[PDB]
Amino acid sequence: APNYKLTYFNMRGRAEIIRYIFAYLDIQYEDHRIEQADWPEIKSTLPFGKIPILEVDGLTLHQSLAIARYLTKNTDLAGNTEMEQCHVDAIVDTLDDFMSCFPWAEQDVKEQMFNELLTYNAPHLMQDLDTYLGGREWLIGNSVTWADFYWEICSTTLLVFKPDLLDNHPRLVTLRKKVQAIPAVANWIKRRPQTKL
Amino acid sequence: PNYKLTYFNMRGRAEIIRYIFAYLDIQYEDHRIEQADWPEIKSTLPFGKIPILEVDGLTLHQSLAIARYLTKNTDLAGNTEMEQCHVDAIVDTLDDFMSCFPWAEKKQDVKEQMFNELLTYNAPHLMQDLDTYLGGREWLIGNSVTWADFYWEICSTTLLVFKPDLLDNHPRLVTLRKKVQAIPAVANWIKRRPQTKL
Ligand SMILES: Cc1cc2ccccc2c(-c2ccc(C(=O)NCCN3CCOCC3)cc2)n1
Ligand SMILES: Cc1cc2ccccc2c(-c2ccc(C(=O)NCCN3CCOCC3)cc2)n1
Ligand SMILES: N[C@@H](CCC(=O)N[C@@H](CS)C(=O)NCC(=O)O)C(=O)O
Ligand SMILES: N[C@@H](CCC(=O)N[C@@H](CS)C(=O)NCC(=O)O)C(=O)O
Ligand SMILES: [Mg+2]
Repeated sequence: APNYKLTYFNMRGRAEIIRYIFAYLDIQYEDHRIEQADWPEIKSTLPFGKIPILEVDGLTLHQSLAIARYLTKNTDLAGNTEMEQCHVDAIVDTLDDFMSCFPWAEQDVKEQMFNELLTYNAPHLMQDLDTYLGGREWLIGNSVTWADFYWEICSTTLLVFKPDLLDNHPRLVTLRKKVQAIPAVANWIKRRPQTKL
Repeated sequence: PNYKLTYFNMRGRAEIIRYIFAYLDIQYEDHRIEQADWPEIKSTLPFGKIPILEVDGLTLHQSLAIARYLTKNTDLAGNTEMEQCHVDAIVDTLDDFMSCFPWAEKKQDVKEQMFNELLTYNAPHLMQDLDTYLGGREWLIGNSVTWADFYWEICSTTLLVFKPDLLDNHPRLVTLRKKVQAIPAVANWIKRRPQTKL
């Protein structure tokens, strides 16, 4: 077991997928949460100047999904075949693309853009996901993968700004319930610092 | 496998897939659609986006998910599991930046404004970071070319159209482009491919 140190803000955000993975695999790690106020001099120290980063035995990794993928390699979270891994990867990038469209670090242009994405794109993404899932218990294959984790994670944040997101998609709510019922995840959820984002 | 790649008639987000097919000498249908046909095809797609790759009657989407799938167990994948993490990380950093550009913006003044801000204010910092990350090494990750090297060349070719002086202070990054373009399979694809601006 190597020594892990995750660095991010005190929020779920882009680090949370890494945090679910560690919790599910029961891998001990240091969950380092920096203060908004300290982000300047921290940022200048990093190779690509962004967080989260994951230090592994003195080697600094970056890019939340590159890290997530690395940590789930050779686990039951990866998806069984090379094809399934493609589906896991595609679903995760689809969710990530959409979340990336929101101007998180913007103030009056921010509200317009949020509503554009939540009123136009969101229902379309929801319908596409529901169709893609259709009937299966999990998003890829017959067991849980880190794509299901990411669905639960991204949808939790989207529901903050659009509470009715899933009112007409009970099958996508069922997937959220299934992720939250995993004892390791339920346990993390109750223990993690409560944040809006 | 019978492969059919569907995208616009441009390099764009499909080009990484095209480079991989060329390097591995794999046959595929390079299906290029017009804008006028786009409404009719869009409703058929899994998430309404292109590129998609059809494989023996099954549809894959997401260019980098597909790129990664195609390079699994080939020499374009990282040599180790951690190198594969470095490859993904570099690819996503490139894609992130490229994704900030409003490529589909129908208001040309807004588009041009956002393009100018990203190219003069943001691009130089990313070019510095990539150059520092490369250092004196031959390839971005490990001892040999990976699809991250392909994606650097693909993305920088497009960025150089709009900012020709992008790599003026980064000769080692320009040498990396030249090495990728010199790989025979890539060299011939650059000659074969339809000549488009983007
Ligand atoms: C679950 C998830 C997934 C995301 C995927 C792509 C992009 C952003 C994502 C986010 C996300 C990321 C960041 C924020 C977010 O609130 N960012 C602002 C950064 N703050 C730093 C401290 O000082 C104030 C500004 C909100 C949401 N969350
Ligand atoms: C190499 C590369 C990489 C990219 C990575 C992320 C996002 C966009 C990328 C692009 C890219 C993608 C799209 C465009 C682009 O020109 N998009 C416009 C889309 N259509 C408008 C209607 O007519 C048909 C074209 C330009 C560049 N290229
Ligand atoms: N795709 C990257 C994005 C990294 C990113 O842009 N993170 C934000 C925090 S949510 C950041 O560091 N932005 C602040 C800055 O650039 O200073 C990832 O998933 O890790
Ligand atoms: N991250 C995705 C992006 C897919 C995407 O947004 N592609 C664009 C074309 S470059 C698209 O389908 N947009 C047209 C539309 O939304 O109608 C990928 O790499 O495949
Ligand atoms: Mg991405």
